[PDB]
Formats: sequence, C-alpha cells, structure tokens
Amino acid sequence: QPIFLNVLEAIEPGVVCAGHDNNQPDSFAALLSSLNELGERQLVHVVKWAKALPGFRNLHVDDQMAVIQYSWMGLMVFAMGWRSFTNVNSRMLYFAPDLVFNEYRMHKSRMYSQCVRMRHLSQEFGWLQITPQEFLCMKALLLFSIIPVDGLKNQKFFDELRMNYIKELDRIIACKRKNPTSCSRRFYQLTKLLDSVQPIARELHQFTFDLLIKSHMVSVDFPEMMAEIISVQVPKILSGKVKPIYFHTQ
Ligand SMILES: C[C@@H](Cc1ccc(O)c(O)c1)[C@@H](C)Cc1ccc(O)c(O)c1
Ligand SMILES: C[C@]12CC[C@H]3[C@@H](CCC4=CC(=O)CC[C@@]43C)[C@@H]1CC[C@@H]2O
Repeated sequence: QPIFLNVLEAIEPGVVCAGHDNNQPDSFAALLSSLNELGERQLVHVVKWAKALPGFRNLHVDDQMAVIQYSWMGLMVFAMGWRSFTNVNSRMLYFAPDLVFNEYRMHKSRMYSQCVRMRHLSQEFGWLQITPQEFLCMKALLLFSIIPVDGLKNQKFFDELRMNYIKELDRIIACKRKNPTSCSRRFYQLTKLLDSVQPIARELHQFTFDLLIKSHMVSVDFPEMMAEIISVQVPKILSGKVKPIYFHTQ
C-alpha cells in the first residue's frame, strides 16, 4: 500500500462554493468580485491542505507561509482545470458549482484570453489521460515550484522536500508500466504539463494586480486576504524577486 497516496487522497479539499448571485446580469464587476470571494474561500483550504502534506511542517515556519503565498494561483488554476475536465469535459470553466463560466462569462470577465489558456490546460488532462493519482502528486509538486531568487530561510529543507515530491511522482508513474520508454515519455509529458501552469499563473498575477490597483474605479471588491497577498506578495513575483521553478527552460 502506498502511504504517500493515502495521504494526498485523504487531505484533498472538498467542493468550495463561490457565493455568486447567479440571478444578477453577468457583469465584469460581479463576475470578478465573486472570483475574488472565491479566492479568499479557496485560500483557507489551501492553507489547511498544505499544512497536512507529508514533510511540510519540517520547513521553517516563515517558509511555510511564503510558499503558500507564492504558489496559490498555480495550485488553484490547476485544481480548477481538473474540476473542469471531470465535471463538464472541459467545455466551460468550472470555477465553483455556482460559478461556471460559459463563453459569454469569459468575455464579460474581460479575461477571454486567459480563460482560453486555462481551458487548453483543462483539456490537457483529457488529452494526456491524467489519473487522479498523477493529478494529486502534480498538485503537491506545484506547491513547491516557485521561490525567491535569494532562496528561502532554510533553502536546504525545501530542496529535500521537493526532490521527494519529484520521486513520488516518478513512483506513481512506474507503479504499473511495462518498458522504460513510456515511463520516460510520460515523465517528460507530465513535467511539461506542470511547466505550462506557470505562464498562465503569471498572466493572472498581472491581471489581478492591475485589477486591484483600479479596484475603486471599477467597483470590484477584494476580500482582505486577497488584497494583502496581491499587494504584498504578487508584486515580488511581477518584479522578478520570486520566480517559478521550471523543469525545462522556457
Ligand atoms: C513526502 C515524503 C516521501 C515519503 C515518505 C514516506 C513514505 O512511506 C513514502 O513512500 C514517501 C518525504 C517528505 C520524505 C520525508 C521524510 C522525513 C522528513 O523529515 C521530510 O521532510 C521528508
Ligand atoms: C485572482 C482572481 C480571483 C481568484 C481566481 C483567479 C482565476 C483563477 C482561479 C481559479 C479558482 O478556481 C479559484 C479562484 C482563482 C484563484 C482570478 C483572476 C482575477 C481575479 O482577481
């Protein structure tokens, strides 16, 4: 029995609802305030999920919050892609059971191009035939894929942790496979899939950072936690002080 898989499967967070009043007209201001409240909500879970991950509390405490604060975009975008694939075969974006974006919501949110990228992503789960086991280990690996260029408080611990999550993903690929040509191709495939989250996550950082700046102008509410992470932590990403870790050069 794989102990590592039992844990991921057990800690996976349940459905989270956005709180969106679906009887309102689909306006930019309402779509985004709801995506924003959706972020606050998802964030509470992400924190609880990350803390229960095997080895996570071995990281220094300031590094525990830094990694969560750097990587939430990618992790949530990925999860959402998976929810989109499993529920509606990647036809729409399944943000929350109460906030499914049709083509029209995509246009009204004014992120049609990001949503188009987010949708290609969700389709990849289908095209690549990702298993829930692979999905889960990839998502944990995503929590460890962005860090300051000066390094963390205890960079050593982090590197150990992340090396292990790499092995586990490699373990879940090998656990039922014939010859090592396909084990290779698959690991290549999934590593490229993970890389692909980063540019998408970078576009959303830019977007939401812009959005918060003119939040008052455009009538868009940001909950406190979202306000603080976007104004404190996102700018370090955008200014190049915090960078994603790619498996392959872009
Ligand atoms: C994810 C873990 C990998 C793992 C642990 C136990 C298992 O039975 C397994 O199959 C894989 C990883 C964290 C190993 C580890 C052990 C001890 C630690 O202190 C630490 O930071 C990390
Ligand atoms: C950041 C954001 C709210 C949080 C959104 C994000 C789009 C991606 C996303 C996917 C989810 O499933 C949870 C909400 C999040 C994480 C939105 C883009 C602009 C808006 O400000």
